[PDB]
Amino acid sequence: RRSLYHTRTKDLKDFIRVHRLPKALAQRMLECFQTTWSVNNGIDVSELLKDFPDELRADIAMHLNKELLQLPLFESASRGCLRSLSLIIKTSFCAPGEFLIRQGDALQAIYFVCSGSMEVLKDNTVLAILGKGDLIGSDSLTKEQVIKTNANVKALTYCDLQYISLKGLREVLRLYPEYAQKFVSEIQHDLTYNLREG
Amino acid sequence: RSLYHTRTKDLKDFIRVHRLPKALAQRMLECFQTTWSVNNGIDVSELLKDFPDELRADIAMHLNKELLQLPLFESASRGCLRSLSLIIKTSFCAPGEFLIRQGDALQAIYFVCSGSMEVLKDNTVLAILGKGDLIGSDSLTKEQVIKTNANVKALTYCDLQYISLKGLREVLRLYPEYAQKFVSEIQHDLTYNLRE
Repeated sequence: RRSLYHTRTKDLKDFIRVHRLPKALAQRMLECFQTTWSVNNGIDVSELLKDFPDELRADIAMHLNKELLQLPLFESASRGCLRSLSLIIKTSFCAPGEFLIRQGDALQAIYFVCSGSMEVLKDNTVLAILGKGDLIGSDSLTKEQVIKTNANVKALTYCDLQYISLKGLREVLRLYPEYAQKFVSEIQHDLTYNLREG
Repeated sequence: RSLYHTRTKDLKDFIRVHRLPKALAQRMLECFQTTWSVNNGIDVSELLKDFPDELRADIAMHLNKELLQLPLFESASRGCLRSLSLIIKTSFCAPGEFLIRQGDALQAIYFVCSGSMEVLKDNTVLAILGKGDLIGSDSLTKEQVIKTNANVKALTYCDLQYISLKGLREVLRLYPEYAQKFVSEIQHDLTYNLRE
């Protein structure tokens, strides 16, 4: 599958190559890239299926069984709500020591671990170990504006993640207000770690 | 690069990994082409957002974006031109490819670096565009969505520069005094106004 880090790296190299940037400058950029990278800040926000007709979108949704959406959190969502959600779910490989989230960043998505392990790190202290089936996010997803993260989350091994952007998620909930009220009341039962400052 | 080719690969990648059957994949590929436009597929990530200022300045002072040579930007300060230059994206557009489909929400402003395009409404040519032309709308800083009043199609291979309205708006909030001239000056440089 795709990896955001690798996609973002190639795109960074393209940009250096198309503009004939000088070696030293390029070097500065590649090491600053890997020094400042997080999946959270580099998520894929495109939506390939948005303009497709409802019937063709339904037909696609039927072939998806996204692990993220299997959580108890979604038990009460209508079929129309689950289909929409399943069509905006993304995935990404993550490398050991690669930051999923950097403390103080604005949360851009909720993430689901399909495989691999990760550590929560606040300051220089490990707060938790995350693994297959764990949901990472925040409890106040539907306000909304900015949610400032209270810890770093770093892959410990090679990880396979799924996720939904807060933007896409909020757009969907707005079309299913009834489910949204339950979502607020239910997400915390399934939330393994909550990044909301405080 | 080509957004069209990039997005095509993405669609096919998505089809392969979920092992969708042939007939469905075909309906999806045909639907993609039927509704494709550059405007709807634009890259909206910022590669250099989290880089430090010294680095960002150094990268920017190596760029000379044609879009920014327009009279419209004559009174912009260096920091503002540097910021915009860092979020300028390029895409190639092939002959017969739509830059804009009529009715779509405008996602960016577009500058033709090379090539020529036609503006089409009800199969009628409203305008022919070429090098140096600027395509967009006038009420750019308003938060509301802009519906395009026309189709815009490449006649030859085009090389386009663009800035998302989101990025543009963010840069303009940081330079309120220039944003005011932008808003009044863009008219003189807007070759085709897509606003309803």
